[PDB]
Amino acid sequence: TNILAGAAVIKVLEAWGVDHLYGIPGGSINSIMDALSAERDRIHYIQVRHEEVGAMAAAADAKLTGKIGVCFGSAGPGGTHLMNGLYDAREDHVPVLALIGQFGTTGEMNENPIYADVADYNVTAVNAATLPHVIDEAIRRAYAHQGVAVVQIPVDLPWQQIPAEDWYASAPEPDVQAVTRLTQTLLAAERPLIYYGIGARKAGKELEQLSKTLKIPLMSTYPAKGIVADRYPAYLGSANRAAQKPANEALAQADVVLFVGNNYNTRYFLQIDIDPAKLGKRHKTDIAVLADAQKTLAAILAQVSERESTPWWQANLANVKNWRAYLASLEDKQEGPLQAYQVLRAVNKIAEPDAIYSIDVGDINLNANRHLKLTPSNRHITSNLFATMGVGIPGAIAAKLNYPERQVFNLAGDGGASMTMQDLATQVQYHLPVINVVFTNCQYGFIKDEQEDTNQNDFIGVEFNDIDFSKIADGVHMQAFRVNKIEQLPDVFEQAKAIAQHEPVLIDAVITGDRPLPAEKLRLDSAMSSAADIEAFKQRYEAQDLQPLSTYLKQFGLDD
Amino acid sequence: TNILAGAAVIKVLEAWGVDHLYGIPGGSINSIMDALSAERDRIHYIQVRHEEVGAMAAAADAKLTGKIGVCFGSAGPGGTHLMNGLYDAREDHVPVLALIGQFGTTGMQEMNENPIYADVADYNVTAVNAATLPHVIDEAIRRAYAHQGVAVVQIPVDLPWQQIPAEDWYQTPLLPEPDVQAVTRLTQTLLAAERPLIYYGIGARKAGKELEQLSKTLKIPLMSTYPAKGIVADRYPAYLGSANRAAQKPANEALAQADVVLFVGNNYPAFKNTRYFLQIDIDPAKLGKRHKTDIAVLADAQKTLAAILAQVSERESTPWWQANLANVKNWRAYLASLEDKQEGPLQAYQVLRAVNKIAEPDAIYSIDVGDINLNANRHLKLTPSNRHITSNLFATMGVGIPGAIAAKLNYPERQVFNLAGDGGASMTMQDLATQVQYHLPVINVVFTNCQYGFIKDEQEDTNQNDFIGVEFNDIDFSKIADGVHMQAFRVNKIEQLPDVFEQAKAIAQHEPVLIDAVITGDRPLPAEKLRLDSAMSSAADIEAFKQRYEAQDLQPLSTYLKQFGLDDLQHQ
Amino acid sequence: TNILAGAAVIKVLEAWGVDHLYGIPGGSINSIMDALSAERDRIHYIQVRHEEVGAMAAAADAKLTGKIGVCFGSAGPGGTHLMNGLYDAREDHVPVLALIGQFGTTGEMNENPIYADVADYNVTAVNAATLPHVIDEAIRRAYAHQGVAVVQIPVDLPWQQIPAEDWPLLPEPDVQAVTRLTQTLLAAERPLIYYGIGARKAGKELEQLSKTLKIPLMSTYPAKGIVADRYPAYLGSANRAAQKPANEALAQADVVLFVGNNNTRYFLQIDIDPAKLGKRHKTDIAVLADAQKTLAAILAQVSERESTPWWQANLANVKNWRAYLASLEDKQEGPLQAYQVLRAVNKIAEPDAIYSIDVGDINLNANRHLKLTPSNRHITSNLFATMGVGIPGAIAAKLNYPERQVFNLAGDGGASMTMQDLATQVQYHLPVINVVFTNCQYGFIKDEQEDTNQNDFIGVEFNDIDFSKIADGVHMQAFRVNKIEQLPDVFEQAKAIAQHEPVLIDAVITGDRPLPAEKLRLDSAMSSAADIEAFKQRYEAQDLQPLSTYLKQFGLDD
Ligand SMILES: Cc1ncc(C[n+]2csc(CCOP(=O)(O)OP(=O)(O)O)c2C)c(N)n1
Ligand SMILES: Cc1ncc(C[n+]2csc(CCOP(=O)(O)OP(=O)(O)O)c2C)c(N)n1
Ligand SMILES: Cc1ncc(C[n+]2csc(CCOP(=O)(O)OP(=O)(O)O)c2C)c(N)n1
Ligand SMILES: [Mg+2]
Ligand SMILES: [Mg+2]
Ligand SMILES: [Mg+2]
Ligand code: NA
Ligand code: NA
Repeated sequence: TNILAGAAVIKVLEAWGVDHLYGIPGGSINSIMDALSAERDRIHYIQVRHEEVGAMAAAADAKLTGKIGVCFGSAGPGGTHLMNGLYDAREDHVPVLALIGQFGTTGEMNENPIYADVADYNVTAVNAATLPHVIDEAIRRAYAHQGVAVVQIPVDLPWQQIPAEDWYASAPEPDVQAVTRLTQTLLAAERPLIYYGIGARKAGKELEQLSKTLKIPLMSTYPAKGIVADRYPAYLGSANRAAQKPANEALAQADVVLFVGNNYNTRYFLQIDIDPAKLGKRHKTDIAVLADAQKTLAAILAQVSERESTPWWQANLANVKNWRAYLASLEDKQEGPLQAYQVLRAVNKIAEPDAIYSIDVGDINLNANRHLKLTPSNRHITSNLFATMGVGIPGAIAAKLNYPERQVFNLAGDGGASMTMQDLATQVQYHLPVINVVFTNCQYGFIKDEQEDTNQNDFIGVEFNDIDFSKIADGVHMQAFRVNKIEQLPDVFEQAKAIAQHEPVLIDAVITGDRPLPAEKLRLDSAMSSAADIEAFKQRYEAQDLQPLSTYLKQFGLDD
Repeated sequence: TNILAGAAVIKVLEAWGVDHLYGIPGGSINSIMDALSAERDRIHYIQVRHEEVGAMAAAADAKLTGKIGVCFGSAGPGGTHLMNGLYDAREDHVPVLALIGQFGTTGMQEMNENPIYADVADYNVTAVNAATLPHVIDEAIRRAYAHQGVAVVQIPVDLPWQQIPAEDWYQTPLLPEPDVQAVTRLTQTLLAAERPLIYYGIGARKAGKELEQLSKTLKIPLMSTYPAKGIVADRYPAYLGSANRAAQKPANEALAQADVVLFVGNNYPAFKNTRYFLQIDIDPAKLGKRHKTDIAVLADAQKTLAAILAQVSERESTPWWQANLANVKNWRAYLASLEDKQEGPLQAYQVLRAVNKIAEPDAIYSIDVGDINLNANRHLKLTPSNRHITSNLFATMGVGIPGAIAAKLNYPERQVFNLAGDGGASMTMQDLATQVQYHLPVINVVFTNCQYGFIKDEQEDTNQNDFIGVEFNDIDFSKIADGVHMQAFRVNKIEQLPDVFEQAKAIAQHEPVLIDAVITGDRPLPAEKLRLDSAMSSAADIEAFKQRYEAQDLQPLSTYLKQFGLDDLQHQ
Repeated sequence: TNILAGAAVIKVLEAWGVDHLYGIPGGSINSIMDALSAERDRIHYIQVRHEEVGAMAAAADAKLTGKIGVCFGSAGPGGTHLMNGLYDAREDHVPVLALIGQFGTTGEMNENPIYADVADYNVTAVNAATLPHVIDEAIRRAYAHQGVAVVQIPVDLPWQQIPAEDWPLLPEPDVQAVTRLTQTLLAAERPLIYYGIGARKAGKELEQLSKTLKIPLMSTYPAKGIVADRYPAYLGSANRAAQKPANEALAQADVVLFVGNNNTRYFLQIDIDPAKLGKRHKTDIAVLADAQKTLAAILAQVSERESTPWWQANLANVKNWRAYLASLEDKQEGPLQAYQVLRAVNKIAEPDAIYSIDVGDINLNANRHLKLTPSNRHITSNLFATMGVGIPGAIAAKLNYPERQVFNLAGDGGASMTMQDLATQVQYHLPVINVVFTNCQYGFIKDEQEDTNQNDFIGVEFNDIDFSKIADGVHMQAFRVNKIEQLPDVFEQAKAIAQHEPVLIDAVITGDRPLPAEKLRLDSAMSSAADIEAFKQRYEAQDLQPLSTYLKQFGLDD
């Protein structure tokens, strides 16, 4: 028996469990549209307002669920609009299929070169009969390479009849010597760190147990926030840069670092990874164990005993408390000019235990990293390695489509919200009760801070005219609020919390131009800087009560 | 002696007369920003809210002035946001320079960026050395002009902050006359034709006078490509419009009837009854191109048309001439009947009449992509004093706003419109803020049908199942404008138009304004699928057609041919 | 009414005047082969032994005639073998069409990204009916961009019946600017005319203008022969096949006129392409017009000037240089060197001879020793500078000009790379005279390593390959000579074999370094006394004078 080549493509997608896909129709892709139309019962098509949002939401689908994301764009400008979302997925290593329209084989640009760089698989379908098989292979290449597969489909092909009976959709324990050699080196260290990334997703319980047992402080990569609960008193934050003070400071001091599902004064580097091509990378590393994170951590645990509090442990616990109190003093202001810190507190107050956070790119990464309180039941996404602005809105859309029953925030700077603002209309249209929080500083704040640090001449391109996002949201028929004072927060967030039981809501938070404390440029220690520099720093960042790790090392007898 | 490499880069730009440039800063491009900062008296940096608008605006600059446009974007996602503006430049064949940030040659997303631009660019290099950086920029610019396309330079951020010797760093063809025997052959074929057409594209942009003189002397009807609208004034009675699919009825119908077609600065973007193809073009690669071409002349359009003119004199009306004239009058009367409605549900047609009404004689129109191309092609009344831009060959939506920014920056003393559908306006809406920020008095008109109307009509013609992706929720663009602090109006009835457009006219003496026209889901008459030939299509289809398009009084070309004693393509 | 798509393709090629094309068949291109088979009397298919040679030969076709060269390769490995020839065509700016086989649309490497960088037009045909259109457009884009067009052809489409019946301006000179240019030129104290191949058609005028105004001539390497080499005021080329007199003169010049090209006060330039106007140094006067018309127009508004000291110093430098060159060429006995071999080539060369020249020391040596006139042609890989082009250049030369004498001058390194296609000259009866200069080195790279490297030589001295035995292998008459005295009889024999069949001479030469015109040790006011004498000894340069000697001798400073 026969079938339209288009209808078979859609069946290939359903066979792989694709629940929703994103795009904007064009004549060059209307035969795929026709097939999607017949299947609206079985697959959910989300019409976006800019195809980049579709490509970003697809990456975000795959970041959230591990399942391939699917987007499409019309020939020429529809497909090229996909680029920021497709690079995002290439660089964060998530599977995404993109379909691109193309004029019919009989019925004039060469599209294939356009996708050669971003895609791990990039083919133009030549024949209706193999069209479904090409889609099937694209999907398995995407999964195989954890990246982008691109298929360009000449528009006549999906309208051709083909046979149905012919197509298909084709849908270990660690080394016990090494584990001991690893444990021993870890045991002997004076300043041990356990430093994990998303490779340790399944291993949060073990990480926390090992940390408290052996009195060893924990730090994560930025995407690894929430794998171990933030409130855990020996969790230092992340290093590198949405960087938190305690992690940045301890790293300089450690003598042995255990890298768990990661790959970033240290004499020994210890490493656990599932992938051998990852065992060496940043500096000559001394013990590399090839194995699963959860198991190797359980194998360490099964052969160690509770040590008692060491100096290192106690200086770190003290630094963490001091940092946390600093953050709390920012959060706890009750009245006055609104700043990012209180908006994040108010977010914390309304957040449910399993909230999902879609985070844009800018000061929000730094601020969310420090103020959000996450646990293993939270999820948070962003564009990590490509770091494209604009992903807050699309990430929130995907989150809500995958998890209709969970609370979803979109946290975004105004520069980033502006880039994908139109797709606020997409939340209204598809009834996705996202809570959007726009941090309005009228600046590219992250880049102003960078220019402050490097440029000789005046600021340029980093301060701009205000956009009132509560009117933008009104424009797309979404309820919204604009606040500019701390004391407005409680009531506005309660309203948002309730509106989002049924419909999207936006809060436009007009915040000050205050720079968030920079963890790599501390001026806290009387040794390394002037008394006046320290006074200016403390004034600027309201950090009068913040102490350097210097202070706590000495309080416990350790050298700096 | 001694300058920073970044400062030398900006001096290159100034030397080539770059007045303004677009982009969004990032750490990977903060050293070029620093150098822009020092030169802010001599070059105007325009901060846009999405880098695609900067690249689209750059293409639009080059379209309007022939001067290279300049945009930039930070490493990674800033530069990739440029793609739609760059492909638009490439496909419309206008020079654009894009500068891409990259991390410094010291700490060097550690992406290889160079392969990203290999397909769009005619010149695509990573600067390796501070001292040759200015030469690289200068070569990039030369190559963009040479190829009339995109040049891309990736610039490691440490380089513009390096000192270099100031002591090291750093044209228009007048053409020969046409071959006279070849022009005579061409003139004789043209004169002998019973049904001749002159079909010109933007290659004929300097030849509007000759085109119109030749047309009236010899009683030969004119049609144009869509971009060539306005080279001859629309009001000229023998201008048939364009053929293709912003297509106008008279041009479309005449193509099928013609025995001889003269392509001038064109090369066809279908004829069947055409015995001879005549072509005048400046590029020998273009001579030929479709389905065998008969006489081909390598020369400038203006000189060649003046040569032809010099060797002919006035002919009397021909039946062909009077038939096309009558067909044009009938088409125009149909369009005016749509425009002249005074009350009722707003349609695009009355919106454009209201634009015509407030427009200055030298107004510039930035036009987006969708039903607006078809409608503005039919309703706008342009002359050689106007300019219009759109994305012609790449046909990317979103260019209305960026083009109007570029237009107002090049010509601050000229009235500038942005005509955009709601789908296209949505894609670059954030950059309404930029017209506000830079005080650019654009008149924005959004055509709100809550549809991808162009695509709906395509699904209507081809799809077996129900519409999908083509009807969507409203966005109120007057509130979007209020969001960015721009005065604005929403209108949904014909009778609201005069007063709203007059306030807009006046507001735009000082500041941007936006009008959000809520319009019906009516489908504009498809000039490519007429059902009027009381012979060629059932009596049922004809009645259905005339009713849907309010085309009760429209006659097919066949009627006017018959009136003047000429056969059709129904008689073979 | 109907035609096979493949036949239509071959008809497009014929319609465009394509006489011959090169390639190696495979199943992925067997339908185009089938169509070539049916047309053997209207288009000549040359089967090569390595596809790179077919691409390089295609490039040489276009350099010699200005008409598009055509090559093809089978899917995957046959097409990728083309690359050195496609890049040669891209960089030397000549139109070449390349057809690549591909698995059938219905019947799976993605081949299109392979050609993206080399090609100005790079398309997969998707449909039998438009195929002839695709080929025609490819040819037009190749000509338009003076570069490579690539078409991938699914092997099923050429076997499909399709309807048979559905298949530049030079600017002239702005006469104020020509007067302006003439003036700065005339005002000049140490003027030079520096031309490249853009002055192809203007050799007469360049020479008249030089004799009239007493201005010395310089060329780019590829412009050698545009003005007879005998002309006593031709200084040679500057850069790196460079000859001493041009090298020295340029450093002393105050005005330089650049004609069809791309201490100095003014840069004058004539060129046909606006993008070229100012491309090297900073220029005062730039003329956008045709090289020949412009030089004719300059000639009209000028009059016979008299001998000058700059004129006389250059003439005398040129005489000294040519006497040094002649002295190497005139050795009569002893260990053979390249100099005597080139002399021996000069002595049997006919006046309208074509030289295909490979890459290495040979470009330098032949630039100095060959005596060319406007009646000669010479081709090589100029900008890409790929080794191996000697053999395929000669094949293409003899195929375009069966009635003219054709030399292939190659080093051993470069001849090794395409040696297999000596079999192609035999097979197609193409009477090339091949001369292989055997130093058992990558001589040019050894010299560079001498200049730059701290450690010993590496990779630049290798074992001997006897090329007369190689030629004997593919059934071509050949000789090996290693002494100066052997040349006359061998070259006279070679000369006469080449009236009928290809022949090869394997000239075993010394490892002597040819004089480096950029590393001269001849100025006592500049180089050490032990240096200068060492230099002279090594290069047999005892009679050679720096230009400064001659500047002293006629009044001029530095
Ligand atoms: C598309 C894109 N352009 C530029 C950048 C470089 N960039 C990084 S952070 C940033 C500023 C973000 O500004 P905003 O969203 O307002 O956040 P803020 O720092 O002000 O909170 C920029 C422009 C990027 N990552 N993506
Ligand atoms: C970026 C992009 N995506 C898709 C297309 C295909 N396309 C052409 S017209 C059109 C619809 C335009 O709709 P709108 O702007 O609302 O104008 P309308 O036809 O409804 O007046 C689309 C989606 C395109 N050209 N560019
Ligand atoms: C395919 C290729 N590989 C390497 C080079 C670099 N190269 C330039 S000259 C040269 C030496 C050529 O040696 P040979 O043919 O023996 O000539 P010789 O200098 O010894 O006369 C080399 C290796 C090149 N141009 N092409
Ligand atoms: Mg901001
Ligand atoms: Mg619309
Ligand atoms: Mg050698
Ligand atoms: Na946008
Ligand atoms: Na070989």
